[PDB]
Amino acid sequence: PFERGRTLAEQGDAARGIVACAGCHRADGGGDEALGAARLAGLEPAYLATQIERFRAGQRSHPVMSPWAERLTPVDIAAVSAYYGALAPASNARAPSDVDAAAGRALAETGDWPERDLPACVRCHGPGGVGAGAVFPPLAGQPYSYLLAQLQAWGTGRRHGEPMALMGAVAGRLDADEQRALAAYFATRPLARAEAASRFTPPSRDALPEGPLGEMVRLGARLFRHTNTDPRSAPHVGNDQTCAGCHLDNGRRADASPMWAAWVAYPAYRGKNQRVDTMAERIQGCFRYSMNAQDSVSGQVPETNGLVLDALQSYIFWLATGAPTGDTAMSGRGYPRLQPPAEGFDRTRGAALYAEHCALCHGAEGEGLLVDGEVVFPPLWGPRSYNWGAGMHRVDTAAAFIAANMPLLDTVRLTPQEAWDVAAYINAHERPQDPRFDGSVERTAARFHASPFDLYGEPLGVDGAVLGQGV
Amino acid sequence: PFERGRTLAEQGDAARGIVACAGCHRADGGGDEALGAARLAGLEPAYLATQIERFRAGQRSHPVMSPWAERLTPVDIAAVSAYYGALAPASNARAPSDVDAAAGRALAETGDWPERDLPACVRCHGPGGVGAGAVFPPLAGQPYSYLLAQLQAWGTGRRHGEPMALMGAVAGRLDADEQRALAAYFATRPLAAASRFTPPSRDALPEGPLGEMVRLGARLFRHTNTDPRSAPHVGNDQTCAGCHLDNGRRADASPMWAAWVAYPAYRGKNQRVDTMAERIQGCFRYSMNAQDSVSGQVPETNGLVLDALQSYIFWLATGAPTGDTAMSGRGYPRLQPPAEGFDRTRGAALYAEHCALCHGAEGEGLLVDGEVVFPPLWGPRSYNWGAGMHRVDTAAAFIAANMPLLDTVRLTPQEAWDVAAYINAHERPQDPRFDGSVERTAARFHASPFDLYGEPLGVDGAVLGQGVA
Ligand code: HEC
Ligand code: HEC
Ligand code: HEC
Ligand code: HEC
Ligand code: HEC
Ligand code: HEC
Ligand code: HEC
Ligand code: HEC
Ligand SMILES: [Cl-]
Ligand SMILES: [Cl-]
Ligand SMILES: [Cl-]
Ligand SMILES: [Cl-]
Ligand SMILES: [Cl-]
Ligand SMILES: [Cl-]
Ligand SMILES: [Cl-]
Ligand SMILES: [Cl-]
Ligand SMILES: [Cl-]
Ligand SMILES: [Cl-]
Ligand SMILES: [Cl-]
Repeated sequence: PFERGRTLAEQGDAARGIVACAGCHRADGGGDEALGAARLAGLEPAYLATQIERFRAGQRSHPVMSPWAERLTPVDIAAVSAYYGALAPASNARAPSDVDAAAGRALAETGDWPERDLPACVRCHGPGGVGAGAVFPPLAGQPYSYLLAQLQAWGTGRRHGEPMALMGAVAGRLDADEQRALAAYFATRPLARAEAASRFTPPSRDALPEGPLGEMVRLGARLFRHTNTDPRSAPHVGNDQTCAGCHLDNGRRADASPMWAAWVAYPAYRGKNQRVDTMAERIQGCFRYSMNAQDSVSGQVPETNGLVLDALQSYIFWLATGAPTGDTAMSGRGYPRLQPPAEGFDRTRGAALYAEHCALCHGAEGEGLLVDGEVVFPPLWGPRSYNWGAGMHRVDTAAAFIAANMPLLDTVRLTPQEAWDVAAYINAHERPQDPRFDGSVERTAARFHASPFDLYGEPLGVDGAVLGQGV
Repeated sequence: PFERGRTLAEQGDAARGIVACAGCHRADGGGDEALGAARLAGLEPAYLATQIERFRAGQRSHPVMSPWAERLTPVDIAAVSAYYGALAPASNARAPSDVDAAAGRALAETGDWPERDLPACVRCHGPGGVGAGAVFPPLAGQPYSYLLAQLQAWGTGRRHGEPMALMGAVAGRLDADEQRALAAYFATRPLAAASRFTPPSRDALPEGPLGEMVRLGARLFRHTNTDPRSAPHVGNDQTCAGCHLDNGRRADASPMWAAWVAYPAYRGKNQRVDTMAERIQGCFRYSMNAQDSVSGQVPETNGLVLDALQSYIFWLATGAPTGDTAMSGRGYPRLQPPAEGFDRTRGAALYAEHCALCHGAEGEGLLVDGEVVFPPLWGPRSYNWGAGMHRVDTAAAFIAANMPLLDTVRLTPQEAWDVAAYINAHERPQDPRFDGSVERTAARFHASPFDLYGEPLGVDGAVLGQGVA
């Protein structure tokens, strides 16, 4: 299959009237700026084949490429897909000198949640745009002309068919200048409104504090976003999660437990441990439960006067600039609470919904996706998810998160009841044991999980075994 | 001695024309409400004698008592003072039923700094008004009639002569209703503004368990050295409230509300970003000298003491905007450095004039039943050599704005510089950063023009920074 692919890429098949693919995509698979021919080298074979079939189906049209896509046989398609997927990545990109690639960095890496509900390109396209599996292709090293053409296509409807209409929604929220900057930005990578709602605005990401405090704010922002991979916090993280995955826009997003609403609210009484909690104590709670620190290398939450807690507290403090001390009800805090359903919650409808609207990113078995060790799509159950003591294991809490925040891009927004059903499906799977586990599921259940929205201990596992055994 | 005093108290002296003192002050020395006769039992003999001489001088006048004071000889005065000071405390006080003693609790125990720059009565008269040495007499158990007459006398000029005219300034700031309430309050105790942030009133505590923590932090702040929870981490005779006046509420006396919103922060003193908890542990390390405490350690950072103090500081800061590092009132007002330097000899004069009355001739301060009334300013029970207050600029900024306690006197900046240099040119507990050499420790941690550690400005010009061993 690599042999048919090679001969089609390098020489074509004169008999069948098929030109060499390298005539336009070049010998290294690196693309061509002048023709707007894509990079093919190293792309996921399933993606290449899907794109050839998109051309054939009319979801994509290009006067140059569509005819070569129609002349392929199915066996030819699979061969060239495997050939280009086996190549070493390569790029023959060259961005224009008249376009400021730095102007795209903001959207590429942090998006625009506040004005456009728009995630960063890298939130789906992987770190630095190297791709995130077969669904989500790389942008890094694709020629400028090719990237800009696709964005122009989706923004006008001359390209469609992708899952959940995701790129139509993205392209629809960009202006022409941003399209050029984003294309130049990703073409030059290496291959390896609150006022009108009366809501708080955190400081711009350019406005860091001066001097050493600013360096710590930056570190706290990176520990928040890369909790599981940074050498300082990783030894205290026992799963494949980051703070940013449940606190969207790196802690800035109203209705996704923004950190600015939390800073001014602690110290506070918390019924979960029957105790008043500082911000540090709270952050250590998150390491204990959402980051599963017991299964970390260190086995422990981070030291309370160490650099990790100091940076995280500095970052959170900074996001809260201007907010009124002691306001425990800032608009945007936490997740919007839902009315509990009169008629319960149905994990079977939930599994249908999850397959429809979530599995694309989070996986058919909740396994999530990691790229070069970074969390792209968090695992939602199993041994690399949050553990049974984490707040997100509750049905009401996760339902409120989901209804307001998932799917990531708001082409779809679930009803409360749909959110309740999907939340009950997700949180009825095993995940790491409660750190408060006593040895007995019933006992641990009666002391720490005695709520109608907590399925720990209920007989909903495999062949009706009780939930709450771990992995 | 005590024997002449007794027979003067119990029988008088027929010959010299002296009636028995117990006829009005009673046998137990507890006073008498009907006569307005004072409690004498347990008062400091120096105070009793000073008062008798006040009558003789005309600084005090009362037609009932003045004649018995003029009939005493110097030997007699010393004798009766000795007898009444050796007696067990006692009181025959009985306050009116038509006067609400709780209306005095506020002024008695927390003052009115914000509107009248007026300290609590116990700030000078000791815990629960039981007295603070010879200068400061007890109010507890004094008859209502007696206390109110004295407060009325000072308010009209029928009593004077007390040091720095302190009680004339105090009584001048009370209305008649408050005078009755305070007298009722102390007779019934046992014998053992605009453009600036406003913290919450002391009645407006939070609901539930946070409120109990805020309460606790307020008392650790006020009683740091005696409370069982914080005392094991305090190695000197200090409290937070002593340098952070009005228990952390007073603008220009490093209020806590301006600090809550300023941390985390880079601090040049340790080259690092410090949380509020880390900042507070530093205060234990230096201002409270935790090294010479029982535990030898500062309080644990997620322990009860730190949690309570941070809850209290948080509460005081209600409403303040996060991240405002320049709230008006923060810290102490910075002084322009003197082109004339600072003169410890000038300073020692001023200290004897305006400070020793309370802080002691030798800076020793005063304690009553373990509570800090007047902090030691040097010696083994003061802040140590790493504490901010040991710096001349910092202490001068505190003094110029806040001492003497009551604003009948306010030093000029140059005076504040001079007194600060005198105070901070005395020995005190060693820097916790001491590395074995005074010269090295001075070069690494005290190389500033406003720091005298290491310089030869001590007793007979000895190098400062040797500690108290
Ligand atoms: C942030 C503004 C961006 C930019 C500049 C791009 N994307 Fe996406 N993208 C997504 C999916 C599912 C696809 C595959 C579509 C299909 O199957 O046909 C894409 C593809 C692209 C391309 C085309 C790449 C190619 O090889 O042709 C380009 C140029 C592109 N994207 C730019 C999904 C998402 C998201 C999921 C919610 C988010 C966010 C983005 N993309 C963000 C961006
Ligand atoms: C020039 C005449 C070309 C020849 C010969 C081939 N391709 Fe091509 N291809 C070309 C252009 C100009 C483009 C961009 C089209 C657009 O919509 O802008 C393409 C695109 C592809 C893609 C999609 C890439 C992606 O990132 O999604 C694939 C998978 C692709 N081409 C495969 C391909 C194969 C297998 C060829 C030989 C059979 C081939 N192309 C020839 C221009 C030209
Ligand atoms: C999902 C698995 C999460 C991950 C990973 C992290 N957090 Fe979290 N956090 C989460 C929820 C569902 C809630 C609210 C409900 C509850 O009772 O737990 C929180 C709350 C916080 C807070 C307090 C917010 C407030 O009171 O307004 C803080 C300060 C917080 N979380 C910090 C935090 C950090 C620093 C994380 C990475 C170490 C982190 N969280 C991960 C869900 C999840
Ligand atoms: C890709 C386009 C996604 C789809 C479709 C859905 N989710 Fe998602 N989710 C996605 C990302 C990138 C993240 C992390 C956010 C970040 O900034 O890094 C998430 C996060 C969650 C979480 C938080 C739990 C955790 O352990 O991190 C939950 C509970 C979650 N998502 C649920 C969820 C459901 C139920 C969906 C279908 C309705 C769904 N997601 C769609 C990316 C995508
Ligand atoms: C009734 C005729 C009395 C006799 C006999 C003595 N004292 Fe007296 N004393 C009396 C009154 C009504 C007052 C209050 C005067 C005022 O200005 O309000 C006093 C006051 C004193 C004081 C001052 C106490 C203080 O707390 O400052 C002292 C020290 C005192 N009296 C001592 C004293 C002695 C030693 C006596 C025997 C020689 C004596 N008093 C007799 C009423 C009467
Ligand atoms: C320090 C600035 C003081 C504050 C604050 C208060 N008082 Fe005071 N008081 C002070 C001194 C130095 C003296 C001694 C007077 C003397 O002649 O030496 C006093 C005395 C009193 C007395 C007289 C007691 C007696 O036995 O005669 C009373 C009744 C008194 N003080 C009341 C009082 C009240 C109610 C205060 C709070 C409002 C208060 N004092 C504060 C110094 C200081
Ligand atoms: C004098 C001997 C002090 C004692 C006892 C305590 N503190 Fe202190 N503190 C003191 C000084 C001179 C300063 C610096 C002020 C300046 O203008 O330079 C401080 C500072 C603090 C701060 C930071 C305030 C801010 O940044 O605005 C806090 C939070 C603080 N101090 C708390 C504190 C506590 C809780 C104490 C009892 C445990 C305490 N201090 C004692 C002087 C003295
Ligand atoms: C009694 C009337 C006082 C006079 C006169 C002076 N001071 Fe004072 N001082 C007094 C009290 C009760 C306190 C503690 C306040 C509290 O609310 O508990 C203080 C505090 C100081 C401090 C803080 C230092 C510390 O180690 O705690 C300093 C540096 C200080 N005072 C200096 C000072 C000087 C220089 C004075 C003469 C100008 C002076 N004080 C007069 C009570 C009294
Ligand atoms: Cl994002
Ligand atoms: Cl990939
Ligand atoms: Cl058009
Ligand atoms: Cl569109
Ligand atoms: Cl940043
Ligand atoms: Cl695991
Ligand atoms: Cl485990
Ligand atoms: Cl009288
Ligand atoms: Cl006071
Ligand atoms: Cl209080
Ligand atoms: Cl108080």
